[PDB]
Amino acid sequence: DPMDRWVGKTAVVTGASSGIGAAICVELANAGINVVGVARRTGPIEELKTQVKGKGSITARQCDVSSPEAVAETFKWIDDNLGCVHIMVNNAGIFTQGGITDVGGDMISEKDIMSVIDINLKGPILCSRHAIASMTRNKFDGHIVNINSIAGHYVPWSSKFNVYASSKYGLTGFSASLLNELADHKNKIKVTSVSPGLVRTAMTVAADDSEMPALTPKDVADAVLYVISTPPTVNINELTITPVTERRL
Amino acid sequence: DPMDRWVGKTAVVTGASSGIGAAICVELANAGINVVGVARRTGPIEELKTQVKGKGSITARQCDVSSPEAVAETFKWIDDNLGCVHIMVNNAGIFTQGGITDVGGDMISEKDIMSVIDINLKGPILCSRHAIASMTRNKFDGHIVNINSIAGHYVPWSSKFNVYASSKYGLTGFSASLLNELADHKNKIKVTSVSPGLVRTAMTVAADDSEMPALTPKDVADAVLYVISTPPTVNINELTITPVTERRL
Amino acid sequence: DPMDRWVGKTAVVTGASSGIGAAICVELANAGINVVGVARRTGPIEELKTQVKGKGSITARQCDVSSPEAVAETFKWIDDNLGCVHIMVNNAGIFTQGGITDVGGDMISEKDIMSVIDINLKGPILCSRHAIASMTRNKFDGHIVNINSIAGHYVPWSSKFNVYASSKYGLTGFSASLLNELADHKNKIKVTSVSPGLVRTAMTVAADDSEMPALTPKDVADAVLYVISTPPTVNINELTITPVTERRL
Amino acid sequence: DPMDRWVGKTAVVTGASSGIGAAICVELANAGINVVGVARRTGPIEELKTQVKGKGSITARQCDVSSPEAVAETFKWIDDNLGCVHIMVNNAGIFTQGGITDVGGDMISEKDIMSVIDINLKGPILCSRHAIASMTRNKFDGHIVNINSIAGHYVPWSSKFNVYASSKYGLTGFSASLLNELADHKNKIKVTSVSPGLVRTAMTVAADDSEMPALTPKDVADAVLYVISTPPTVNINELTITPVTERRL
Ligand SMILES: NC(=O)c1ccc[n+]([C@@H]2O[C@H](COP(=O)([O-])OP(=O)(O)OC[C@H]3O[C@@H](n4cnc5c(N)ncnc54)[C@H](OP(=O)(O)O)[C@@H]3O)[C@@H](O)[C@H]2O)c1
Ligand SMILES: NC(=O)c1ccc[n+]([C@@H]2O[C@H](COP(=O)([O-])OP(=O)(O)OC[C@H]3O[C@@H](n4cnc5c(N)ncnc54)[C@H](OP(=O)(O)O)[C@@H]3O)[C@@H](O)[C@H]2O)c1
Ligand SMILES: NC(=O)c1ccc[n+]([C@@H]2O[C@H](COP(=O)([O-])OP(=O)(O)OC[C@H]3O[C@@H](n4cnc5c(N)ncnc54)[C@H](OP(=O)(O)O)[C@@H]3O)[C@@H](O)[C@H]2O)c1
Ligand SMILES: NC(=O)c1ccc[n+]([C@@H]2O[C@H](COP(=O)([O-])OP(=O)(O)OC[C@H]3O[C@@H](n4cnc5c(N)ncnc54)[C@H](OP(=O)(O)O)[C@@H]3O)[C@@H](O)[C@H]2O)c1
Ligand code: NA
Ligand code: NA
Ligand code: NA
Ligand code: NA
Repeated sequence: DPMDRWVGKTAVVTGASSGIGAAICVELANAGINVVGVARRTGPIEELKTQVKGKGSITARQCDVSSPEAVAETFKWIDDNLGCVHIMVNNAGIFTQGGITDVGGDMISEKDIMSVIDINLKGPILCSRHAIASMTRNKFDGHIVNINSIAGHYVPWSSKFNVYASSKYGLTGFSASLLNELADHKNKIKVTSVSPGLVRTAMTVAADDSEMPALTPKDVADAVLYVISTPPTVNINELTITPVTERRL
Repeated sequence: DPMDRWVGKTAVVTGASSGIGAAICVELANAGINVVGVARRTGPIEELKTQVKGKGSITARQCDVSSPEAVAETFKWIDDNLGCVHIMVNNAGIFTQGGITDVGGDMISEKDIMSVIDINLKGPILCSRHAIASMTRNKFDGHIVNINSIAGHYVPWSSKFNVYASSKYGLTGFSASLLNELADHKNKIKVTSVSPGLVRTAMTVAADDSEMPALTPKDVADAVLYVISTPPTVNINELTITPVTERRL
Repeated sequence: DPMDRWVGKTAVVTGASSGIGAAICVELANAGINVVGVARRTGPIEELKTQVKGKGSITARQCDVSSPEAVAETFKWIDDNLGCVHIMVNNAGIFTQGGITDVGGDMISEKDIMSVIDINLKGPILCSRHAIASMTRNKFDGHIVNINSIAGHYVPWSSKFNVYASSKYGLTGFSASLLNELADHKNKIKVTSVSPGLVRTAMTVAADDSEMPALTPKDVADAVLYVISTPPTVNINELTITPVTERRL
Repeated sequence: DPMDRWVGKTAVVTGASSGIGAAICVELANAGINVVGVARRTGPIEELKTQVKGKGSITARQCDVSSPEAVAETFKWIDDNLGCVHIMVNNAGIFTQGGITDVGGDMISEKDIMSVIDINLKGPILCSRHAIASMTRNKFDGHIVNINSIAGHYVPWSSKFNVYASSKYGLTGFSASLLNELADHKNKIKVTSVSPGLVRTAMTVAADDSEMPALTPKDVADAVLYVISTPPTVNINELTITPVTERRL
């Protein structure tokens, strides 16, 4: 069974309290992995424990991935308590509807526009550096999965998207340059960008979304479990997953 | 079991006589699908029948996918003999090492340079049109899988690549515009681009490739079976699969 | 004056009878270049001669760029009559509104769908090979300009676009691989992709286009003259030019 | 003369003390524009004044574009002293050679890896928001030019590039989403991404670069003056400029 090498290993999943990240934590735990689920608000993560049917576990830890200090505190706690990080899932992300500028009367705040870059692009850079330092310390070839977006690969028509696409284009380039760097030094850690179209979560992408095709969080988690299950010599660089009949925004 | 809806259905796989396409035909047949494997030379396809362990089958038919007449003859035979096409796998493709021009003393022939476009880009356009006409005639939402390349998404450094990358950039755009068109008319047929890095097959990509990481044909077929297995409401638009430590050419 | 090195040289411009190509021929001739304008119908090209104010000229020749034989006959006539090709402008192209398939009741003919690939992608491959063979025979570092499209860089939402975007994605990859090949062999011929948004020409992109921002043919020709004017050591790989306030289709 | 509408207007150019930005400031001033050149170290900007031959001017101001407070102080000084910002050139940027991780023994510091995102991506977001607020306050349709990179459009092979490509992919997406937003609200401000290959400046891209083709700073400034010169109804969305025979890293 391809998930056997992962039973009993440790996965860190950012954005674990809601949405895609909450579904990844349950599917990993059901596969026998010990998950450390992190978010700024941990109450909902604690509650996922009642859905674990398999032999893995879910542990909640508080962390704002935009803050280098908070990320270092979480990785130090993991190292002290669980040991090696075997899987890193950079799933936390935000989206604020409105404009870069006020030409449409919907400019987002400067705090929000900076936050979208810090969480969606800086967050995965900082977490990937801590995860890989743990993996290489432990002589272990693990797997980094970055939850990207179709908007990391095309420019949305909607003018509500501000710098969200910019952050995900950032993450496309980051993901590829990280895998490039590992490969150039003959290191066997895997990196995958998983890019969803619309998913029903707590992220409001379109307020008027009730009639639009939308994936479930489990559909995305299912795709993440497939890419972790692939053999140690096989990378899935990119897996773009969208609901059928989607019309991108 | 997610492959249950596919048992007993018909898949057409171009480039079935060798490489990735031969591995797709065996993995589909082992999953209970009746495969029609096509290539310009059918002897090796006939031989794959001895590897079928499951309840599906493999039938060889001769076809040059660059020829509209040959493609129409094969689709007419399928319609007359097996009925609806449920899965279409556009896997046939070629690569000729050398240049567009003679500036390096390795210009490829005009026949070869035209052939690479006709097989790798026209072939999937013609086969997808026949497959979708069959699916919609039969009121069936099937799945089109196009075997692309990492070189459909970046420009190779090697000057041996001529218009191969152009043909695969063509196929990236084709694949996305086809799924766009189906979605815009609320049609639920799925389309996937699967983009491999180096795979050990009969295609000579690099003559000096013995030390390079390379996927096996089964690794690619495994990824094709995963995308066909996904639920009817879930598209995998793109699945890029590469051997670990690959340094793209 | 940066256009001085070009006065008295020979430019070949495909699609010269209408639209962007007719405007390129007049702007080149006004700059002192001797233009050979080609299209399937030459009457309108003959008429551009009355607009030449400068010291260059415009000569009409009949050629269907999708046909290897017609392209070879035109290049042989040029070689026999004018000598070296110094500038090649691959501007001819077509667009047929409607679908790859009939799911929307607007499927384009198989002849048309094959023609779009043959003219828009094969045509520039064949012309570039003849132009570069002429340049290198003559020990001259000339300039290849390919008229691409914004749709060579993103997938249109409109389902009227069929394989047009595929052909222009093809041309993006072709253009880059050609410049890659020249550079890898230390050859100094320049290659530029010029990618327009909507331009008012004889190509019907949107039937309901009267209120949409649209470039004029001269705006595009102006950009082509800028890229030819750049110094021999400076490449403009890509110049994307769009009317202000455009909303891509 | 197409630069007439710009004589006497105000341009802000970040990264003015060296390299491409210093060359842009002199070429703009020679065209009659009043330039405000900004960088963290202003001494070299003061010195460019002796190269102004035309009727424009160069004024030095200190600003770290990664700091929202420093950017707001500079824009407030400009508003108080010169008035409307007519042209914004986001040219400041950094590159630190080495890795995201330490797998190759060349990991860059966490301060540096965060700085590359803050300067190269946050900087242009903050400056563009202040510039556009000034333009729209003044009812003026100006021009935003972002100095990107070929590495904002492909993933470098070199493992010395860390998150530099990520930052420039960020800037590609930012630039396009900004122009998207302006167009969607029928605003006529122009946005251009100018993407150079190697340029000889104070940025060390390759330590062993003496034999590589390299643009001069003036070549890039020349391309920036061309895109500002284009008519008010014509956008140059992207202008990629590279030295001839370049082999991208
Ligand atoms: N249609 C879609 O929903 C869609 C489409 C494609 C891609 N995505 C991507 O999917 C990923 C998951 O989002 P989702 O759709 O599941 O949205 P969601 O339901 O809002 O979940 C976002 C999760 O991230 C956490 N988070 C946000 N900022 C954080 C930070 N600074 N530090 C730590 N945790 C943080 C949130 O919890 P806290 O607020 O408590 O910290 C929450 O757990 C994101 O990267 C998103 O861009 C979503
Ligand atoms: N490293 C790699 O091998 C690699 C990497 C990424 C992508 N790919 C893609 O993988 C696909 C499969 O190629 P492969 O690597 O498995 O190579 P392969 O072993 O050479 O197989 C190519 C198959 O296509 C058939 N074929 C070629 N031209 C055809 C035509 N005109 N009509 C019908 N069949 C045709 C060949 O048989 P006949 O000659 O008998 O017709 C053979 O069955 C291609 O699209 C290729 O571009 C391969
Ligand atoms: N909005 C736009 O118009 C737009 C946008 C972006 C890109 N483009 C690109 O701009 C280029 C020029 O088109 P246009 O807009 O100027 O359209 P146009 O007015 O229709 O001109 C097309 C020209 O190409 C010629 N042509 C077509 N097929 C040919 C072939 N097989 N052999 C030789 N000549 C051929 C046509 O003449 P014959 O029919 O007599 O041969 C005509 O001279 C095309 O590559 C197009 O894709 C146009
Ligand atoms: N091969 C190349 O050189 C090349 C290739 C393509 C793209 N680019 C892009 O070209 C642009 C210009 O760089 P260059 O090559 O001319 O390099 P350069 O000679 O090092 O100039 C960089 C300029 O940016 C300023 N700067 C850096 N960080 C800043 C910050 N936080 N705040 C304000 N100013 C800042 C620097 O001055 P201070 O340190 O005093 O602040 C200097 O004036 C960059 O965006 C770069 O990515 C360069
Ligand atoms: Na991977
Ligand atoms: Na799909
Ligand atoms: Na060029
Ligand atoms: Na512009």
